[PDB]
Amino acid sequence: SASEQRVTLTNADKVLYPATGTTKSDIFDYYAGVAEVMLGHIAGRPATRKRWPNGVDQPAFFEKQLALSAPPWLSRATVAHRSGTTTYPIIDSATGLAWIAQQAALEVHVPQWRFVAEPGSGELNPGPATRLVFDLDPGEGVMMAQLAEVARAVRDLLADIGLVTFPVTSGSKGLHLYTPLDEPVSSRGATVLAKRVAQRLEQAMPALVTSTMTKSLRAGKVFVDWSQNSGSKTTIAPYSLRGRTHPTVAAPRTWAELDDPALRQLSYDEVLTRIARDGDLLERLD
Repeated sequence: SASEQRVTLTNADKVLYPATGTTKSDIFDYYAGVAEVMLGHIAGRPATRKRWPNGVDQPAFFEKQLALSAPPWLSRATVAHRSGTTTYPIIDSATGLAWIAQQAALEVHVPQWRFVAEPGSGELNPGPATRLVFDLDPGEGVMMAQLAEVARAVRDLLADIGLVTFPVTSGSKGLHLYTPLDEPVSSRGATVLAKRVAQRLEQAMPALVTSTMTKSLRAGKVFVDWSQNSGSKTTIAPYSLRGRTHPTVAAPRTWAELDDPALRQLSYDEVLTRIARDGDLLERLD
């Protein structure tokens, strides 16, 4: 079969997280374990990689274009940006995630739009936003209860327009909130909508929330970042590992989980246990 997808893991024993001894083999098994739940949320999207060839204590790089050296069987599609054109991989199979692991691409980042097959030729072109994302970034001195209250407030504003919101702890510091769209809208449109939500929240709790980056207004506030809805921006994918000291994950959570004052980021091993018990908390997102 000319279309047969195969990935060979090399250097299985290579440690990619020196703090914890987490190896390429660990990562390979992790992305295998999460494939079923992860794929639905990255399907149809251009996948930006961040790679750490010798692990998180060695230099890393983002990669967007799909190199010719990559497997020919990977799906791919082209985006025409201001300074040229970029052809990205679309990860849409378990073996694709095996390639991500083999690449030491600890991080997978995707935008909030999907490629759509053009009526005539079937050629893939960027289509509408399918969901909104908000990145809630806690400023200096902001506690969990404040960040949670701000998340619940975003959720409540969205609920007023009959939208449902899903939280995902970023694995870093952020809390991301995703909301699937009832009706399709351009990324430009999605960004205007998300901005309106953020500014409305800022009006409602200006002591606790900001909708702008302005850095002297950041302390003591949650920055409700609406800017990642831009079509040219990309956001860490749910279930992606993070290239951080520990192998934490962009982990879906329940709303009740956010009410825990001891809320913390989850490790890859915990995410696997959670999937086995509860399945995908983001089932309804995509």
